[PDB]
Amino acid sequence: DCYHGDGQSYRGSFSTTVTGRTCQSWSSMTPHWHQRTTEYYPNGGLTRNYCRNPDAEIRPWCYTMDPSVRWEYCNLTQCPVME
Repeated sequence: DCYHGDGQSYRGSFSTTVTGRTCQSWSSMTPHWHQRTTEYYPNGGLTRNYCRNPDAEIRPWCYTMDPSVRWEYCNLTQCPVME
């Protein structure tokens, strides 16, 4: 799977970080409390624990299930140019 540009439009199901950690559910406040929820980002597609870029980051990211690592970029690369 892959994303385009900075990934704001990414709506795939990838959920693993660049270090192999699993993404935290956007509706959960554990292990990390945050405000990136569907209520505050109704158009961000914050579903399950899927990698997303609801803000203005460089690529899709997610809070992680490791209490010691709050958030990380996901292990996704940009889609190649359509030939």
